[PDB]
Amino acid sequence: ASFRVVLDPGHGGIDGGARGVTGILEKDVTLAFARALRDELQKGSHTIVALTRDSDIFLRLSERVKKAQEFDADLFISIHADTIDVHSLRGATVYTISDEASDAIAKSLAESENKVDLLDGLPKEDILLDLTRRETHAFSINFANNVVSNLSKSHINLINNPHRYADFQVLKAPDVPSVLIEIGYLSNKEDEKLLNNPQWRKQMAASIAYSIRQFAEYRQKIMQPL
Amino acid sequence: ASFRVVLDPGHGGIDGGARGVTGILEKDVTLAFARALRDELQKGSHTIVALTRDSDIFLRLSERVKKAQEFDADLFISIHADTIDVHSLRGATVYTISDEASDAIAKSLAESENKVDLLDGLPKEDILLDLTRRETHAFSINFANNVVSNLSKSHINLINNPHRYADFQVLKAPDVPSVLIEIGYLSNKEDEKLLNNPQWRKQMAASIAYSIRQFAEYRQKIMQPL
Ligand SMILES: [Zn+2]
Ligand SMILES: [Zn+2]
Repeated sequence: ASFRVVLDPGHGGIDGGARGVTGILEKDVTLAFARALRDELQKGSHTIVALTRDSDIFLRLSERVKKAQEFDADLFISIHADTIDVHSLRGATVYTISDEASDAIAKSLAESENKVDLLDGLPKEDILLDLTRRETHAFSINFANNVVSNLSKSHINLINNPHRYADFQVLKAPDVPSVLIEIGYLSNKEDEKLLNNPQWRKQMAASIAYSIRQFAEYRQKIMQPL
Repeated sequence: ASFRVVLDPGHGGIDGGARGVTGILEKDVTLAFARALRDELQKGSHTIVALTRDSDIFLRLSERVKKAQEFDADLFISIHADTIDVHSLRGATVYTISDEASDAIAKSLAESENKVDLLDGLPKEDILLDLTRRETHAFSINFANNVVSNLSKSHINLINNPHRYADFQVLKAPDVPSVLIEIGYLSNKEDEKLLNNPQWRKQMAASIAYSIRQFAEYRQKIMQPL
């Protein structure tokens, strides 16, 4: 069966996201990275990919989640390259959702990343469900773990404690495993140099694509009892 | 939190299980292995272990499952060293439950292993539930995968296609992740030599204990939304 993946290039349109010292914008880096990851996935077999946006447009976080659900996604990956409070912090990071943040950096990052909805100048927006949520979370965690493992094997630099968590609204799908990947932090000058290198970006995308293939193979082993 | 594991030494009492050429009995090997795995787990931190039997007694498969549930187990491992139809087949194997067998060897093995209940000479014995079952199965699969991965890293010999599946009644807990591990096959002369070596058994138990620790760390990352 074809495994279904939705990629969400963070920011877009009026929301440029973080800005590097060279002028490079997060919204452009995330779209370029998403396109590279799509390409890597499409080189493989049995993965069908869609992007929340494949152009420079603004989308509310809830609309990104809705697109993943409308696609019947098996996995949702939101792609970012943010500024964080400490400029010395650098390296790939994977975040999953949690009410309680793993640490102060993660907490502050989610607070800021959730607020971008307001940039359009418009206002802010069951047991069976809770069980589904728990199952989804197990999958999100599994994927995050695998991504970190394979990035490490590929000698791609990871931040200390590279699996973190906080209350990211873009990760709220109750029924689609979801992670947010910081490919690097535009607040760090060394990460900015990696982020603007398309060959480095391709190498990271290739590692994530491998992780996705492994996750697909795992998911397809699981029973369907309904 | 203390991760809760129930180990099930296959067979027991009137059911000797498979018999090696040296006279060694499966029921004795599985109890010895379970005790070694208990010891390895108890050397670690944060694992609480119980055995379905810690003596030479016969237990129906349903009673083994009930004991896992009564203990509020987070993981159930049934330990075996069976005879299979092809004597040239050897190596550690992990089985998970499925209505449809992975292959003819797995199918025949489950048929035979389910029939042991009859050795006492007595007769043979919901959406929310189905969802719980699906979640449990994801965990069973995850653990099986990790066990195979770590056995390989430890240079412990694995059978070809070392993750298999069939309709094993001892793996029927809807709410406890469950696997059946063949530590080797007493139908194979080389496996018999490994099986009777307590140092080799200890090395395999140590690898499984490591896999359990990794599984515990994973399980404890997952949300509790109820
Ligand atoms: Zn961002
Ligand atoms: Zn057996």
